[PDB]
Amino acid sequence: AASLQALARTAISAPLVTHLYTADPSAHVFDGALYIYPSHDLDAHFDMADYHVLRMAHPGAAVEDLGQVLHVRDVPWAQRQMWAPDAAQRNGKTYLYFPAKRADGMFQIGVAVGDRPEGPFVAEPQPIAGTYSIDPAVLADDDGAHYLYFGGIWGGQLQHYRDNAYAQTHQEPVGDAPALGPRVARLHERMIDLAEPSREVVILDEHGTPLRADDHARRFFEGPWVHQHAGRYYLSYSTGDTHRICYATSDSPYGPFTYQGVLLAPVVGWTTHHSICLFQQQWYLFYHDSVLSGGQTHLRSIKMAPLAHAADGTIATIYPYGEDAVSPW
Ligand SMILES: O[C@@H]1[C@@H](O)[C@H](O)OC[C@H]1O
Ligand SMILES: [Ca+2]
Repeated sequence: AASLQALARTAISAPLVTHLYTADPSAHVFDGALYIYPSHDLDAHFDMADYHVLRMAHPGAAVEDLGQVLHVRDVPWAQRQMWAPDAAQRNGKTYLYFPAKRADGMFQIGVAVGDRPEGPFVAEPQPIAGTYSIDPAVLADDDGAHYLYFGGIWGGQLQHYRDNAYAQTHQEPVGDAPALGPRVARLHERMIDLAEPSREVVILDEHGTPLRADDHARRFFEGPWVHQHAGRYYLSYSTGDTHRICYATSDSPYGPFTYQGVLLAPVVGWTTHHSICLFQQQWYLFYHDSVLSGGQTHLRSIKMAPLAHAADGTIATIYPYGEDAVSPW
């Protein structure tokens, strides 16, 4: 636990907050300010039960904790494990999208509605029909549509689904079979329903071939995020056991997306999760690691670092402890 100490010393970001553990940061600019919707790690395994909302009033501002806005006890369909959330706005309402586990052990995604971005949010009684697995991200397209992206394998259970239907004997593909991708569905105007069944998002390599299941350096693992820049859509995501946030580009929110490279090098703690958000004069990467907790994977803190799109559209790799650091993974 001294190799950990080198990384803390050269970390490029300090924890945005330290009075509670935070993870899975989803950043949005709502109503002139930056709101962050992270998960809330509890210091008792990932047994989170509630969400807070954080805010930066302006660039460089101190980070405000706007308090708890949703608890699993008010989510009647869910039993436990309030994981990586996201938010969207429409018609003056704010919607909090969140993955949670039913009593029978299956993850699904539910939504909660509020009249302000800081809530409080009133959760719908049933989960969103046609969703499953975890890690929602809702893209507010320039054209006025909203798209829901979701999925995570391993613990996230996506591997048990094909064409939106569960099977106990559905497993993660192996070898030369195409790796599973995240799901995408346009949202209905009423925002709490999908407008359509979800579709597979396909990630391609440099030769236009879907990433293979045995390509763990690049294949989708969990936590999709999409942002728009310079006329293209950027899909970014965690690769899980290779500990990277990678990204790919498409001219459509539906893909297919062509793999581009690594956006974030490995962080301390097993998981890595992020969002990418434009705030006034600067794009930022929001991410998390386990430095604050001394390396405990399930006790995380969110961070932010400035991100840069080059003229050719690529995004240079961000190294959370410096390019020189010995990677934690
Ligand atoms: O949603 C997150 C998930 O992607 C990860 O596997 O573990 C922590 C969760 O909050
Ligand atoms: Ca997310």
